[PDB]
Amino acid sequence: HERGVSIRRQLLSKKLSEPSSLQYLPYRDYNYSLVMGACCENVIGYMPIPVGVAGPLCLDEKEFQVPMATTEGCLVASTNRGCRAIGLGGGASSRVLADGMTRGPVVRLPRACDSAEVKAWLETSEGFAVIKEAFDSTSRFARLQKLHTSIAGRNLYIRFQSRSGDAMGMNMISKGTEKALSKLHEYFPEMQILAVSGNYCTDKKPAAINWIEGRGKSVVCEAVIPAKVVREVLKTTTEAMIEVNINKNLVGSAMAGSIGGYNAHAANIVTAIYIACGQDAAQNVGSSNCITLMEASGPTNEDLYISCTMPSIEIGTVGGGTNLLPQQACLQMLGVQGACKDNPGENARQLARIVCGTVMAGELSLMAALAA
Amino acid sequence: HERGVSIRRQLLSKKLSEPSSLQYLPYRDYNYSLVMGACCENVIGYMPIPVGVAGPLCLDEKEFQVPMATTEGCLVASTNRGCRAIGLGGGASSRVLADGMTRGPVVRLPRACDSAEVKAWLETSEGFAVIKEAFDSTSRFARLQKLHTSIAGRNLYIRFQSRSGDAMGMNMISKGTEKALSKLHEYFPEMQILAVSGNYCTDKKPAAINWIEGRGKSVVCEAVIPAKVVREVLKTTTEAMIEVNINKNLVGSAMAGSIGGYNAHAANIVTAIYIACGQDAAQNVGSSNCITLMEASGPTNEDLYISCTMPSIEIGTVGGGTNLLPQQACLQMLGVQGACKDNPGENARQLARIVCGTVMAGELSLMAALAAG
Amino acid sequence: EPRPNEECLSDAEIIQLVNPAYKLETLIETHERGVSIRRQLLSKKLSEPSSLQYLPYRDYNYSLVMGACCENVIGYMPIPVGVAGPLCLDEKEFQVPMATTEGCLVASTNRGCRAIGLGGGASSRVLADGMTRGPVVRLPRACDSAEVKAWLETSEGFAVIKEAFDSTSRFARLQKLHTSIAGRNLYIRFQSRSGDAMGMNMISKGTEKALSKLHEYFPEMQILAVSGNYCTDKKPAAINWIEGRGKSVVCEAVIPAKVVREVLKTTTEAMIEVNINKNLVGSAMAGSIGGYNAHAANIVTAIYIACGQDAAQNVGSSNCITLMEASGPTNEDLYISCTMPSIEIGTVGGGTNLLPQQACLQMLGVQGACKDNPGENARQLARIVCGTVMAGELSLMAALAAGH
Amino acid sequence: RPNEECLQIKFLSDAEIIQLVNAKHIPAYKLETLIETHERGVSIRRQLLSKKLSEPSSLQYLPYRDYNYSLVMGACCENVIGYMPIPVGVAGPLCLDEKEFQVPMATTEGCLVASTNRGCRAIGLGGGASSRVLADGMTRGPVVRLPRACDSAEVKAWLETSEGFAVIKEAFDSTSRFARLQKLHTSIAGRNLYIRFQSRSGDAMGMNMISKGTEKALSKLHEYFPEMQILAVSGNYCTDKKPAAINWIEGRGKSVVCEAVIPAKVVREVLKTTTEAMIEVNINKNLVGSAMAGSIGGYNAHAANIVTAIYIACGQDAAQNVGSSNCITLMEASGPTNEDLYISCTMPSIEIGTVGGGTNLLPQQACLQMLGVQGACKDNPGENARQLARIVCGTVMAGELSLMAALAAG
Ligand SMILES: CC[C@@H](C)C(=O)O[C@H]1CCC=C2C=C[C@H](C)[C@H](CC[C@@H](O)C[C@@H](O)CC(=O)O)[C@H]21
Ligand SMILES: CC[C@H](C)C(=O)O[C@H]1CCC=C2C=C[C@H](C)[C@H](CC[C@@H](O)C[C@@H](O)CC(=O)O)[C@H]21
Ligand SMILES: CC[C@H](C)C(=O)O[C@H]1CCC=C2C=C[C@H](C)[C@H](CC[C@@H](O)C[C@@H](O)CC(=O)O)[C@H]21
Ligand SMILES: CC[C@H](C)C(=O)O[C@H]1CCC=C2C=C[C@H](C)[C@H](CC[C@@H](O)C[C@@H](O)CC(=O)O)[C@H]21
Ligand SMILES: Nc1ncnc2c1ncn2[C@@H]1O[C@H](COP(=O)(O)OP(=O)(O)O)[C@@H](O)[C@H]1O
Ligand SMILES: Nc1ncnc2c1ncn2[C@@H]1O[C@H](COP(=O)(O)OP(=O)(O)O)[C@@H](O)[C@H]1O
Repeated sequence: HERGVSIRRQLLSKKLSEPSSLQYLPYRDYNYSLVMGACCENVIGYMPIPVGVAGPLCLDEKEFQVPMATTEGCLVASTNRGCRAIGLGGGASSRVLADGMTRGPVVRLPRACDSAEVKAWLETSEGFAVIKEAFDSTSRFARLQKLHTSIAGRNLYIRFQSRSGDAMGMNMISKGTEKALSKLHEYFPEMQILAVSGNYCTDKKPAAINWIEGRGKSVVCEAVIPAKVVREVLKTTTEAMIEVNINKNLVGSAMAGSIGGYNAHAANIVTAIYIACGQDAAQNVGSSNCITLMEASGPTNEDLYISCTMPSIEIGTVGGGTNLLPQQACLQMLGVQGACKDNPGENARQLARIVCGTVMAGELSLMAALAA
Repeated sequence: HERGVSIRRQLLSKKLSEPSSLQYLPYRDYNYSLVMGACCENVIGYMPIPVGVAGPLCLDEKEFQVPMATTEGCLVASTNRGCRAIGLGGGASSRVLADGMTRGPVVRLPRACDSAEVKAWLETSEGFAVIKEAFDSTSRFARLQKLHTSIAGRNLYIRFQSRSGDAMGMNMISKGTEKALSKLHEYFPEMQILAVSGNYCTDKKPAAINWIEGRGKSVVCEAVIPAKVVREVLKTTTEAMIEVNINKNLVGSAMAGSIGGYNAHAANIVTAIYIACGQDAAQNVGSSNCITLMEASGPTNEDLYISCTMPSIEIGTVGGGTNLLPQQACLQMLGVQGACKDNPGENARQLARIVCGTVMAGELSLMAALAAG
Repeated sequence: EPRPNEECLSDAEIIQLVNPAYKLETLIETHERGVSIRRQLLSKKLSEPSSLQYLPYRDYNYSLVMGACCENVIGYMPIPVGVAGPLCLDEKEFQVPMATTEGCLVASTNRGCRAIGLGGGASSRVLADGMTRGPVVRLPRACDSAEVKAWLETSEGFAVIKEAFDSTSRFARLQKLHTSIAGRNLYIRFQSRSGDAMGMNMISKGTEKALSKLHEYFPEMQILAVSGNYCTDKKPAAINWIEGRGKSVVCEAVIPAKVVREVLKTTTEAMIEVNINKNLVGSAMAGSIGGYNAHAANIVTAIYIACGQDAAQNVGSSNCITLMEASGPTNEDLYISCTMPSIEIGTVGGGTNLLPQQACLQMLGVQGACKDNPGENARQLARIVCGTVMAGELSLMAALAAGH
Repeated sequence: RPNEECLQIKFLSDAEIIQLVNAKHIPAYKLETLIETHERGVSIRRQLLSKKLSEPSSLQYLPYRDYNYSLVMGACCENVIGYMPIPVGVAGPLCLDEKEFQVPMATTEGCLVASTNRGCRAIGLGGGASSRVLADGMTRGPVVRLPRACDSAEVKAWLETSEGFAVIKEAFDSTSRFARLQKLHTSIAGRNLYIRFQSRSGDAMGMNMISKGTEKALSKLHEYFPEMQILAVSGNYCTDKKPAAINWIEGRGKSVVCEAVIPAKVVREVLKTTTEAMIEVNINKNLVGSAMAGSIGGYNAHAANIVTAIYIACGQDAAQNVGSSNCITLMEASGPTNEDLYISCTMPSIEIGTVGGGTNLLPQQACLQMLGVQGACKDNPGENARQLARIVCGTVMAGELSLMAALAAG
């Protein structure tokens, strides 16, 4: 494998204006067996991304050391300060509210009257039952939970929402969708399948549907930071924090015309954790959706109550980049690497809770720096 | 020193539920001098991301070999197929339509009548001059182009837009914003500066303002793919490609309630190039905004015309992750590493054009795969 | 002539005596007199005392208005009503009343109807039906609101809620619950049928009973507002576009090439190019959610005002995506469809209780309740609205394409 | 008389004219051109329509007599069969910018006027409200296409040069003494170019004037770029009568802000609640709730109710309530003990006018006169329309206050 990468590098070198540029791009002593035929093509090396650690993050009575891969200065230090504030506040609590990856194909019928007939059929328990039967027959973990349909004339967009064990689930859900569509075509032979993804999923593009209905894991996290911790650790006050949160995260985002971006920098934390843990970094587009809320709490309204709600965290602990060793090391640091053998899907849910809690730590710290 | 990283890892390991977790996380023989105190803190190692190459991408009469860092199978191969189709079609053309990073702080006055007065003041050629003077004094490259202000009662949101040479510009623009706001405060002492970023920028969150007014570089790219190339390379037809594009990228995205997501997978290409080239990957949120259009072209309407328009590519070739050697290697592969001394900003603009062109190659290929069945 | 107050009648005497204004009917002889007295009192307060000379008020039936549709009444505003049709829809022919002050709107809609008629008519289908109300409640902690969401998601939890909700009316039938969390806040979207009524009052009453029941199981729950903007009523919202509100309807027709050329004065190809670049691409560039159409709001508003609907509901009722494509053997005929997911409409209650508005509803054959099939009149009216919108879209798009 | 002898085409009976129409000799819509009296044409159309209805007497209660159709015909409506009376109520006085207004509201929604009236009372007892017009400019957003994206990029660069803009501005402004092309916002989508023209329009809402200026400006632009194709005078980039982020962010028509402080005592006595309760409802409903619903511009309780009622009463285009209703309502604890209520309403896109369209009808002018803004402001062109926009924003704030208080009360 290594020799093949060396040769490809040599061939590529002939096509560059600055062939000496490759000298600083590492490639030696790396496990390419796990990469080939699976994670990347035309490999010429690897890009090292610095990994820092923030923690301990006291979440649901457990302590986590969160790995973060980034090239942005202050991010890890800031997130670490947020964790500290949460720890001194007795820790954070989280809950997974929903779980289901989606795929939203588009099909078309000769007339809108026909597509309406198909939608009505898909809404009967009998129609759902046969579609679920076809969808689920593709893999052990593919378990269809619900369907959401929407028509545009003779076009019909069908959003399939399904469980997928500990996997992020796109390949699995796509395979299930394809067989369900084949089955639907048997019931409606005049139906033309236009695209397995008609952007109704919605995958890797901002979309109100993900914000409102959720995609992947929907999670909520919360904590109460004592007034003394707000002053001594965050170097500010509860009142200033609340004023910034409302006018930045709520009013500011509204003025900017944001759908799902009611937070300070959830995307920084999501991206850093995703890269470190072998997730699909491009999914930061929808996985970053977040609304951050803050209120005065306690005896004299001097304590800070904070919560972060993320309805569409697209994540997994098996498959894709999580198959690589360095990435598995970071997943193991968190205790969620691979399949949860006793209860499939539990490692992915735990990782989603960790992401939401670290986002909250990051929000706390940046808002405090903005307020101060 | 590297021994610092080794000790941190050792201390860290005793706190883990599986103390051998760190075994496969590499850390040795990496230049931490450029990382320490600049790109990351509490360093325990590095995460290798596979880098593949797609090309040549025939763009504006030049040929590029595009590095892509990803763990997603088929992405590089697919993008490479798109490049091939474009090359056989005579190449692609691109134009940078606008350039300016932004920062949108929020300030507040005692009353809305007062904030309305500040808005009117900032809209006069005189008021703007004073602000522009304070802003531009922070840097040679920081040149304020304009202001867009919005009121929500007594709150005033002010969007500062400025060029920044070849740097992405966040730090530069933020520093200029702070000096400009301090000057503004001299004229309106009752003004309270609530936050240097009031989410009106908008940075790293989806926002209609970035889609409509742009942020960073706004770029358009286009190409015509011959009917023979569509059939032989993309394995489909122009008519099928157009039908999928309209019903997926336009109608589908509209049904999903998308603002800026009128494309197939621009985010895949943007993220892969960003990680390879030392950009801020979290900026994929807004940098991925894209509308992909396709239509029939030629004598018999059998050729495929395609265009991708990206109004908010946040990118740079100097500063941040671009200071690291491996990342500079990828920037050098493209011929855009560092500052362009004779024409400040030209390297960053060229990188933005390359990103838009590679996104178009990726769109072509995925749409063909969707259409082909 | 006005004699002392203790002795007090004439207009001057009542006015002299007054100096509530809004309580004039509960004091004066008839309805028209209370209004007349209200106008005289008001005139004194105007920089221009004779402002009201041309605001009509006489010979109007205020009995149905007082304490039901409007307060502090000083008269009525006449809105011209025109008719467009026949609209050939689902093998029936409709004469559609349109109340507007916008020139060319009725004439243009009438031309669209003509093109549809010559094309063999239009077909429509009601895809969903259910008015909503989205209150916001709060628990002490997010962990508690998460528990409430889960309980509401159980078949037994939803059962008790539905029973309480359904107990408020015979027409009130809870179809589903969409719950959304924001920290310790819980937004609950109740969706239910409501016979032929638009349903706002009915659904609000049912929501109040349902929340009271929910409070029995979760005493720490604080009901913040019966409407937490999650409905969403009278504000643009992605939730209405994606999940629907009121009636979701689709309509379609095929216009022959000859009709496109001779009636619409354009070509199928030009019509399609304008539709894609205006209604799809243009709306996307403007950052629209639900506004993928040319002027659905013009038609919706005109029909609403004529038929006694809540005109303010045009905000969400106007959501529409208009699609056009080539059809037929030669591929030169024009296929058009309009999809409107959130038409908020009714044929009983509110403004539909007034006689002039009932006249327009009767013109369409949908006035009042449908005793044999509850909800059928409201569904028919929704189909008529969608079909008239399509007629209007056809005509405006043709004008834009041909430069008229 | 037979159809033939009826070749006298006020000398024919309604029955004879109806016979001609049924025999296909006359199109029903052209009735006004043949009949020498507007109300008679309305009368005949009603009779023709009756015979087409499943219920022939359904028009009995639709009024049509004694209405001035001369101002309507060939201007405001076609195929007229009568008029629809909408009840008009009054809310006030609205104490705004040291003036007192009696606001007419046309509606069929119970409690609306009473509620708005209560909000006005709270504002009055609080010392009144203040407002400011932040921007003014109607828009039109056509879409044109060039052969290639490289060409559309060139046209965009050209329009951005001071000299390229001057030429376009000259052509645009030549259509009216009230037209003043303030700015151009251009957006590219491949080879398509969307150009948003923005200009003042005196006291008119301005759609007609701005569309005429745009048509002239594009013709001029075509002289410089003959390869350019004008696809549609409106490419939905305006944006007119459809929800759109562009109107929310850049404004359309008049952008206005209004504010007031309601004393704790007034919140209790008039609104029957507390400042704390009202703030909790406002944040969780108008900000958080609207965010959860995926709203762009709908950060308010019921601005659309007030906008629609005033629009119908004053002869505005009611269909424009779609974008004119955009509003963000903010409430904040004010005062020595955080018990007084600060409130503000910001509406960036109020599309309104006091001349032209429905404002040409007499009953509508009566309502505009009640407010003191009817017609053109001779002394300061545009001032009447700006004053009406301020009144709308202030009445919306009164309505928001009252509904939020009712929601907070239970
Ligand atoms: C308890 C309030 C709700 C449920 C309601 O029925 O109050 C009605 C009846 C009693 C008092 C009222 C006062 C002011 C308003 C005109 C209001 C109806 C407003 C309605 O037309 C729009 C809302 O639905 C928008 C929202 O808040 O989502 C009206
Ligand atoms: C607006 C943030 C200010 C001006 C800034 O430069 O702070 C930097 C330098 C000093 C301290 C910091 C602490 C925490 C963060 C990692 C922060 C950078 C955050 C940035 O990556 C995203 C924001 O721009 C989003 C926003 O608030 O709009 C970072
Ligand atoms: C979505 C298409 C199908 C189902 C799929 O899995 O094809 C995979 C495997 C085979 C070939 C491929 C070629 C090009 C792409 C990199 C593609 C995966 C793209 C994915 O990362 C984002 C899409 O889901 C976006 C969308 O279309 O909504 C990839
Ligand atoms: C938009 C076309 C131009 C500028 C215009 O004035 O045509 C007028 C006059 C001549 C013919 C017409 C035919 C049909 C319509 C009722 C139209 C006015 C439509 C207007 O009320 C909303 C549009 O502006 C929405 C849009 O297309 O963006 C009307
Ligand atoms: N706990 C688990 N959850 C999900 N998939 C699992 C698990 N354990 C093993 N697998 C397997 O791994 C695969 C899922 O990964 P992958 O093929 O990359 O698809 P996806 O894109 O859905 O993650 C399936 O073949 C499945 O059988
Ligand atoms: N029917 C109505 N018409 C107009 N305004 C009303 C009406 N009812 C109430 N209001 C408004 O509400 C305010 C007080 O209402 P409320 O507290 O219910 O007492 P009351 O019974 O005296 O109206 C009044 O000052 C008025 O502005």
